[PDB]
Amino acid sequence: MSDLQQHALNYYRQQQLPSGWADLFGVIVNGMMDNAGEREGLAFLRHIGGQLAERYPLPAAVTVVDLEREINRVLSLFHWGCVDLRPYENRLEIYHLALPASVNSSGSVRWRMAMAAVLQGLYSRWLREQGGVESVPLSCEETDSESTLLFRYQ
Amino acid sequence: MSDLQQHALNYYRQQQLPSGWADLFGVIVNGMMDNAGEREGLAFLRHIGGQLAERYPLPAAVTVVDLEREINRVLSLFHWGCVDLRPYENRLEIYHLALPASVNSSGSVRWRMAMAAVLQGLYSRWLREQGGVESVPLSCEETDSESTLLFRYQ
Amino acid sequence: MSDLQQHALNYYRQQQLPSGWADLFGVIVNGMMDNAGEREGLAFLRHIGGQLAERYPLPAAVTVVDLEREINRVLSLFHWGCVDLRPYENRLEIYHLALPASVNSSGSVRWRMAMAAVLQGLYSRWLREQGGVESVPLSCEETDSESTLLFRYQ
Amino acid sequence: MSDLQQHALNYYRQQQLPSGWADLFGVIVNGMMDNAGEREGLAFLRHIGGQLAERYPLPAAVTVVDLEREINRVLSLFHWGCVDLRPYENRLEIYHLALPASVNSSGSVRWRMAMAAVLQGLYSRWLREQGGVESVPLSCEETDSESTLLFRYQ
Repeated sequence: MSDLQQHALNYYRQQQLPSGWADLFGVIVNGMMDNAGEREGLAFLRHIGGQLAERYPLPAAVTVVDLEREINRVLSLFHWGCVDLRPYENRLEIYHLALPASVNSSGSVRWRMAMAAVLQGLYSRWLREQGGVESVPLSCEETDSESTLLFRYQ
Repeated sequence: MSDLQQHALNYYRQQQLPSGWADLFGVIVNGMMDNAGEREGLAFLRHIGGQLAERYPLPAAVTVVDLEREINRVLSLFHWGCVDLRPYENRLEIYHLALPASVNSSGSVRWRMAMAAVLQGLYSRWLREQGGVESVPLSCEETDSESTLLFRYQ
Repeated sequence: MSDLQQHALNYYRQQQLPSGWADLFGVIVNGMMDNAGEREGLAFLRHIGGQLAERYPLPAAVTVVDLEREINRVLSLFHWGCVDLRPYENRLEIYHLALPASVNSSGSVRWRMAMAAVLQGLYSRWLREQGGVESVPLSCEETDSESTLLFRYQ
Repeated sequence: MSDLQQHALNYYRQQQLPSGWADLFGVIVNGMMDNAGEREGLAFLRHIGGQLAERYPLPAAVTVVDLEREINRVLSLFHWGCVDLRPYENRLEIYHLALPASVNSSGSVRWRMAMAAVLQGLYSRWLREQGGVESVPLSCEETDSESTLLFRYQ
């Protein structure tokens, strides 16, 4: 690590979100969470994520590396970071890297929670349709770095 | 007119909205309008527009054309069309041109209404702060063309 | 027509070219045309267009509508306007619409000539590779509108 | 460091250059360097860099931090990395970070040399106009990291 690495990464993260639409989403989620509460907001955002997932159909793949390549292909259009797949004996581990940065210094955690909920719904629908098990959800998890999220599929 | 003009304008309007964020806003507004109703949805969207307007402060202008230039300067960053000012003896007409096109063939009117509400709130707050009258709202009006809106300030 | 149509089209054309790279290309072409002359500049730009065309391989199509769809798919990424195919008994007409606008008021014709040359080379290579005749070039032609070009394949 | 850092940085650098214009510049510089030689190509690239610098006038600053802020403001529009100023007793060091990545695996060094020349001309003109000394050029230097450059002003 060094100062130059910090400057480069900070500049890259700053150039990640486009003005106008992202701020509108931030205000919408802030207002809705202020109005209706936390649990209801999370459930609603998960439902919205599922509905958004329904619009984009992934082609039927056969191997996991096909899944990572296709998910990266779809996510590169939205500028929504990168994804890594790690298989295990009975688990699937989802690493999400380079999350869109927060837009307000006083509402970073709210934004992160909202984005995590939307992505959780998206991944849940995508994995359910491709041939997974419909009785198991995706568990969310924090990691030390701010710009990364962990997901577990059991 | 001609077919070439139609092709050019259609291609330009197609290249107007960025993928990902705009579709997310569309799903959010569709779900909220389906859930809470119409009047409450419009009121909430107007409030969101006001809050979004509060974030971007326009510099203090002195003439109407300066306001026109500043509003276009702010709107060119969002790709939210163009604006024209027409003053009168006691009225002010706001022409909004090249609105972001609809994303779904079955929800064009819903999208138009939502975008009109958000823009109405935005213009209301912007005009109120700069030195207008706080007891008069902005009246909305449709025009023959689908991509244009008329606003009246009395 | 109307004033509103002019405002909308002008704003759309203004939002067509990204800053930095396009201005760099403009300075490149102005300097090279000033240095080496006209005929050599056109020949060099045609060669560059062919070389650029070699990098992007269009999939093997079978009908003309497939060709226009593929060309539109490729050009939508560069923001290089739109293309229309018109077949005849022994001719093929290429209509190019919504050309990237000029960047300097004093060098509009130079920019248009350069862009026409590079597009002529690009289309020449694509049409030659897909199964056309290698002994016939693409003839350029000006049309009344400044933002449109005609190409003839005999 | 870790694998995740490499994935994030690689994805960010991949999303740095827009298609079409950048490839056109790459082909132009490759052809010109193949045709006219090395020294002449570098001289012409420096000249066009100065010409491009002439188009964008920096406001008259009074301190070095104003200069870094203004140069970053200008460069953020082109997506041309970031700049750091380090003053010394009689020297000035220009750190350029997050350079636009190479587009071809077989021409990375050619692209680096061309981009370095263009940036050298740009910085030379910019520093000359603002009140520097006209008899001293900017010396270029490479650093261990591929995506960073050092410039010396004596």
